[PDB]
Amino acid sequence: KQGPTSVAYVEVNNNSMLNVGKYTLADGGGNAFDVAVIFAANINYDTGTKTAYLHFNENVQRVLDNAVTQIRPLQQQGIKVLLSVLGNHQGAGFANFPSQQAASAFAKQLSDAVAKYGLDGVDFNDQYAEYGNNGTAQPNDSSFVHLVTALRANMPDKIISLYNIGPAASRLSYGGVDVSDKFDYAWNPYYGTWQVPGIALPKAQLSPAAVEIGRTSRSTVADLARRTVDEGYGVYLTYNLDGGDRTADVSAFTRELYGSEAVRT
Repeated sequence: KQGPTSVAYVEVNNNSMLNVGKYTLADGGGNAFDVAVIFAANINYDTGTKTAYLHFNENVQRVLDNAVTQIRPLQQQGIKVLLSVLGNHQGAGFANFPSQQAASAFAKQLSDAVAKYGLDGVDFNDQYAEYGNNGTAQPNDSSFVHLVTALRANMPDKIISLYNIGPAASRLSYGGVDVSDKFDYAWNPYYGTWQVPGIALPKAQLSPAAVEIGRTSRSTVADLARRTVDEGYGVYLTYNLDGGDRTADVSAFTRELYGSEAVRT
């Protein structure tokens, strides 16, 4: 098929990753979803060592431990799988590292995770960090740049994206480096709306539309998908695909982006 790249966030905790691959286009043209994102790992803080670390809840860990059965089937059919990282009420956040060296240590935990679990990239979602907690600093200018710069250096052939939200999103330049061009995609964080991300990426790699499967209206889902193509954008963010028969929500958007309706297994 041909059109904008559609993404699906899956809440590992309650929902199967495997559900993304159950949707294909009726025109015999391909997966309805191109990117699948594991929601989500976290940025935690160790107050004794004053060091943030990449935290995985047991349920997210389990998906990763069983990557062979839970993630491999999607990559087999061509769906790229990213791991998303969210703040976790612990002060430490992406725009919070006190030194290049500290951000790069977290960058390393990120690259190594993608490497070990054979993922295709990382996604940054700067929400719920609660900067200030645990004696942490408020957002600084350099922090996010350091982290992205280093992660990008770590995995040059992998995907790095972000939700256009939180402190980090407005802190993309520090020193001679603007890290916008190191991201593959950027998306609107408000499901049910159209908000063009104000970051320096081609329209082909920006998703102004963000929808929640099962919460967003099917007319809104159709409308944001029609507007994505009409405005010349190349990404369509979808969120919270579950295990129920969602063929119509999916067709609602596939017919606008791809000119085809979708069929689920």
